[PDB]
Amino acid sequence: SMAALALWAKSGNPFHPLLAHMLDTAAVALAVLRMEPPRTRALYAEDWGLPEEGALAWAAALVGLHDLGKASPVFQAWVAHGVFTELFLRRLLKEKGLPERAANDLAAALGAHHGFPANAEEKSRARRHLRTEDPLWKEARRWLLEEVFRRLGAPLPPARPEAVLRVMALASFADWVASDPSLFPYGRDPRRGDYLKEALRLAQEALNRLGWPAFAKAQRREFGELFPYI
Repeated sequence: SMAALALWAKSGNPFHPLLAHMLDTAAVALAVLRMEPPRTRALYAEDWGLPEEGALAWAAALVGLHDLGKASPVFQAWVAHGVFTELFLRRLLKEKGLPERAANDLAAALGAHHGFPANAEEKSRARRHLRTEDPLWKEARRWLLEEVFRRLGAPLPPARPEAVLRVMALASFADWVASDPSLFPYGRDPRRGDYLKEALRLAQEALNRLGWPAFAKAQRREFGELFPYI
């Protein structure tokens, strides 16, 4: 069963499914895009040729896939998991209908080196692992991507470098926030219909806390969007 394999994959702790971490990451992305200035949100709408509401859902779902590279036996019970995320997304984003060049760039945006593509030696090592894994893993990773896109209600766009870099920086920040169990406690069940509403509430609380005077001390401006400088 590919669904069981997909749900069994863990992130960061045996009691925290990878899917829970991916949905938490998407929830932080969506919450912080809603708080960005109107100029920033209009940039996303223009980047992707979507009404603003669809553009933010698209971007949030993409960012949720940052740790999709963990959906491999290599990371469950050396090359960084982000190299796997990049290889998986090059294929998976094209199957969803994105044109080759946009898929390849977004795959690197969500990879191991903050938007710069994995090198030949990293990819050779990863592909060595991929050749000997159980084939069900390839199916499980497609299942996980479909679950996030479906949960977020993400539409496909009908990609300029700044658009890709905007997703890169957003994914770096959202994955960081969602990775802190003090903000996003382990043990929530992502099979539940109420999971995303609860993850959005936790995201709003976390963004509020990270902004408090003893944490945030200035702002980081990157590619026309803003984050707290911690």
